[PDB]
Amino acid sequence: IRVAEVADAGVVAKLLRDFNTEFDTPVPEGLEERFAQIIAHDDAFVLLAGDIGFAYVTLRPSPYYDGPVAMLDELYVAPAHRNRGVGTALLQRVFEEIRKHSAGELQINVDEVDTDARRFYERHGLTNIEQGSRMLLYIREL
Amino acid sequence: EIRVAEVADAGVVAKLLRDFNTEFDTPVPEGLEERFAQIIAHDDAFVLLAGDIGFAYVTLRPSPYYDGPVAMLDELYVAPAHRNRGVGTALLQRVFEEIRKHSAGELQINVDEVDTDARRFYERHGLTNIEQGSRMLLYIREL
Ligand SMILES: CC(C)(COP(=O)(O)OP(=O)(O)OC[C@H]1O[C@@H](n2cnc3c(N)ncnc32)[C@H](O)[C@@H]1OP(=O)(O)O)[C@@H](O)C(=O)NCCC(=O)NCCS
Ligand SMILES: CC(C)(COP(=O)(O)OP(=O)(O)OC[C@H]1O[C@@H](n2cnc3c(N)ncnc32)[C@H](O)[C@@H]1OP(=O)(O)O)[C@@H](O)C(=O)NCCC(=O)NCCS
Ligand SMILES: NC[C@H]1O[C@H](O[C@H]2[C@H](O)[C@@H](O[C@H]3O[C@H](CO)[C@@H](O)[C@H](N)[C@H]3O)[C@H](N)C[C@@H]2N)[C@H](N)C[C@@H]1O
Repeated sequence: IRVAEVADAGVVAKLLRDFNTEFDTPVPEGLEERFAQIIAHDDAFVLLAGDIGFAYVTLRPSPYYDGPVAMLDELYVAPAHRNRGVGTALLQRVFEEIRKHSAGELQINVDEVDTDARRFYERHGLTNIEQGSRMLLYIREL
Repeated sequence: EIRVAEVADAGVVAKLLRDFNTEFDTPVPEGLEERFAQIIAHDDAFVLLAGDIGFAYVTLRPSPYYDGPVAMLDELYVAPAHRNRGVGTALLQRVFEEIRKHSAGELQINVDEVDTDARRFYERHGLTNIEQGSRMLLYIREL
């Protein structure tokens, strides 16, 4: 696993394209050019497991912590390479990398029906319960 | 009325967040004012203030899905004695207005399932918990 460089924007864009296609979710135009800009800056990073898996992490400020709040905005391993520990290794490296940023928390948006992903996340120390209540994510696309 | 907070307003914002956390029996971390002063001054974030009775804290972060950022309404609060009079609605409308200046492609809000009044508020104002026929859950690990 490596932190992506700007030179990796093309492979990151390919993997997100494959991800969204697999899940019948639209593929934005211009992914490679945006990833090249995003990777060049310090409020986000991408981890690559060779060319077959990736984690996209954003950082944003919080008044609760000197460091940022981290969000795992995308986690994906190519279908032929799943169930071999790649995703586990990616997530562990997420924690290691955000720790270098003194991140106070990791947050992940997860669809409720994705029970296999939820089992993976809960196995690795993420929780959806806060004081007996589930935490919900509400959005408005603009 | 509602204004974008300046660095000098950090103390007002910290007070409101303290009151917010005190209302819901949540620990109030130290250094709130000093951190809000830095966040307001330097970071990709902003605070909206309704007088000194309410605020919205919004962060902006990168997205490959569009040119602009994805916005997160990380805190929204109206003092108890001033609720149910449209202040919260006014703050949220101004949130949409300000993030539109940043060409934000999406607004996201984390809401506890048991906060039914807050959920009805967000749902009444164009936010949805449903994506592809499924609820969206927020998973965390505190570090
Ligand atoms: C979820 C995912 C990143 C995990 O990576 P991985 O390399 O397959 O995971 P690991 O080998 O380290 O651990 C296996 C766990 O991953 C989960 N998993 C495996 N395949 C999965 C799949 N198609 N979809 C969802 N979860 C899967 C399971 O929980 C599995 O645990 P199990 O042994 O109890 O069945 C990967 O499977 C994937 O990309 N799935 C589809 C996209 C997705 O769900 N991303 C989650 C972001 S919200
Ligand atoms: C949620 C909140 C920001 C809305 O501000 P507001 O000025 O009361 O809202 P408005 O007057 O514009 O609209 C009224 C709606 O606000 C909601 N509301 C009122 N009091 C509320 C309360 N204690 N908690 C949650 N929502 C409340 C209700 O949905 C109400 O609609 P209703 O008349 O059908 O019951 C404010 O009530 C509040 O600070 N609540 C406690 C903190 C909170 O829950 N924040 C939500 C972030 S997840
Ligand atoms: N079912 C798995 C999904 O994983 C990823 O979404 C990741 C997105 O972060 C989550 O979606 C959120 O993030 C994306 C991108 O910002 C927005 O398009 C979307 N409206 C917003 O809800 C999303 N709800 C879960 C996942 N963590 C894939 N991009 C799509 C795939 O369907």
